[PDB]
Amino acid sequence: FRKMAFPSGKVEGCMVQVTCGTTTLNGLWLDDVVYCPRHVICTSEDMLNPNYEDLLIRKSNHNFLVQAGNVQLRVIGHSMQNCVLKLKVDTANPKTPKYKFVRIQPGQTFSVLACYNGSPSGVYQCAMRPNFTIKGSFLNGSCGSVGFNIDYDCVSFCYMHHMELPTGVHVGTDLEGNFYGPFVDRQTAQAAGTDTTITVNVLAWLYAAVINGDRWFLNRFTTTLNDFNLVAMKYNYEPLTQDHVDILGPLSAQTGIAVLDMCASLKELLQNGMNGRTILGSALLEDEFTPFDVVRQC
Amino acid sequence: RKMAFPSGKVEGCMVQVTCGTTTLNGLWLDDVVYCPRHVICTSEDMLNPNYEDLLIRKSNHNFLVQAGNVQLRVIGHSMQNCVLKLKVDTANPKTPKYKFVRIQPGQTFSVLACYNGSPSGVYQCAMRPNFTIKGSFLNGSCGSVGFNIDYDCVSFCYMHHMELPTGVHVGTDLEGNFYGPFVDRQTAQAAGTDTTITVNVLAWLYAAVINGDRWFLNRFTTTLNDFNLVAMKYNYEPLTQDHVDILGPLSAQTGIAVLDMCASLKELLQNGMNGRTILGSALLEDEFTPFDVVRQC
Ligand SMILES: CNC(=O)[C@H]1C[C@H](n2c(-c3cncc4ccccc34)nc3cccc(C(=O)N[C@@H](C)c4ccc5ccccc5c4)c32)C1
Ligand SMILES: CNC(=O)[C@H]1C[C@H](n2c(-c3cncc4ccccc34)nc3cccc(C(=O)N[C@@H](C)c4ccc5ccccc5c4)c32)C1
Repeated sequence: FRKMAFPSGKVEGCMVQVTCGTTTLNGLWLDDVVYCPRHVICTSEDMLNPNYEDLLIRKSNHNFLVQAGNVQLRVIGHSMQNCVLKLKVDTANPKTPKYKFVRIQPGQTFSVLACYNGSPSGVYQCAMRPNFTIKGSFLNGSCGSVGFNIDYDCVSFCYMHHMELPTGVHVGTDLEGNFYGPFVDRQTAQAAGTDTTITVNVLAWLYAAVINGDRWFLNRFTTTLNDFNLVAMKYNYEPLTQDHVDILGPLSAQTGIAVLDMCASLKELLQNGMNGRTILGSALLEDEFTPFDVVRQC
Repeated sequence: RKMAFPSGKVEGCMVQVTCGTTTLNGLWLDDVVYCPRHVICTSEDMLNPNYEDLLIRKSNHNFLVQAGNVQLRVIGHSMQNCVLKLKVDTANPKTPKYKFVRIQPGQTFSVLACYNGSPSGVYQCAMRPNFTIKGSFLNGSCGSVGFNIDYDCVSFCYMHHMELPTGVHVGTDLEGNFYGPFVDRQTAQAAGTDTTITVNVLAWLYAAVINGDRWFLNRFTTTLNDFNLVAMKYNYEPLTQDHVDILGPLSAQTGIAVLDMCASLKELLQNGMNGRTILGSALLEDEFTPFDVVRQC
């Protein structure tokens, strides 16, 4: 068991560099459109109360320098969609994969291709936190890097990176430019809400531990769904819904362990800790593997 | 984060190789496909295989190689060590700049896990001091490769051959030399006792201070010999002078001397973490090299 990302090649051939004035960041080149954060047009002095419509009307196509590897792309038009800028270019990307845009829910996971100056540096896995932030690894220059899944040769783009908050977590938009969570591309006092643990993912990971041969944390108890939730919330765990229970069904069938019986085991693990032991290499309960991820990998 | 190299340059080299009823993955570079030589073996062959004799009984047509939906005609075969080299009639147009390198225990690399010639996922792994890797691999993953990248050049370092009883994984370099005292034969084999990669734990503590985790720093310093005494005691690898120099940059970037950090690790080893965490971990992480920290940070 490992945090497995998707193979990044299909996304690597879409990464470009976008420069506007003194600002350079990453863009996503699909067909004849380059997508990037609309704050590329801002000078940081603009960031307290930016009027993006007023800022954008003053720009010409040639104010945007887009470079794909060694070749310059010619911008022939531009438009704003929510908080994403769409730069129409003269050339369509011949490496455009089969793709779609998907807005994900808190708890969903995806791979991130971290990029600087249009060139990929690394790939890793992470999750939409319940507070709509992601715990990424991003440095100055990484704005415009994207997150994606690739189930069955279709790239589903779900995240574009915009900002790092004071607590060091990361926020961005879907590829239609709508922010995840209550955040805005503006220098305001916005702070992440208190984060909670993604309960349905912890349960999926415990099922993965059972598949790989550990049973030490099981017990003879069960629980009602409401009693579990009353307990779980006292540990800042997210409520478990009947939807989550249904989604865990396949893992329950494979292991012979009823979902509410695994909930009874999680209750005891939160009460007892791990007693010097580890589960799948970890001394903490892991919440960034979804039920789908466990089935994919195991 | 545990960060892998972008895998695009390698994805274009993965193919499917079938021999008899056995299917696994191959690496297609120019006009040669590389794969584990045990592809030629049946279950009964593995009890005592004579690979030279088993290979002389195969012909080119016994090897079915498929690059996606396109069949590649094998025109020759040979063994190097434990790697089979299938010469094919078409050079891979997607061959990257590459080298075959052999890595040392403690070094890390990315694994592109592959089934039926099709890349499934990518993750970061380290070569343990006992020469195993703690990967995740299912039936069909043999022939998946490990690699590093430096400025356009892919350094291939690992090809997957086997899984041991404890669930860890063993393989060869791309010249077919096994990592560790392992053989591609059906016989009793087991992972040896493993140790913690000290220089990597120190690199990860430096990454922690770069990210604002400082609670484990203290006023104390130590010497190489004092520290290696406690390292021995806790099943850590000895720290050498080369390790201290390899941590040189991080020591300046952070302005914290290596022997100053060692005094922190000493205290973490002796008294534990006291309910606290470092970079989101309740354990001391040893699968990040000093280079890995520099590259990511
Ligand atoms: C408070 N900023 C933010 O967290 C945003 C802006 C930061 N950044 C990053 C970046 C992306 N990941 C993590 C980072 C960590 C440290 C420093 C920078 C980053 N890579 C960048 C590449 C180009 C430009 C910027 C940048 O700095 N742009 C300027 C005009 C700016 C200033 C204030 C902003 C406030 C709110 C929203 C957008 C704002 C934008 C970039 C991210
Ligand atoms: C002692 N096996 C091993 O650790 C590996 C060899 C196995 N495997 C894998 C594979 C690779 N990762 C993890 C696995 C976990 C469970 C099952 C299979 C795997 N994917 C395979 C794809 C094709 C063939 C085999 C296979 O099984 N081949 C047969 C001829 C075989 C039999 C005995 C062997 C003994 C020693 C070495 C190689 C041996 C090889 C494959 C198991």
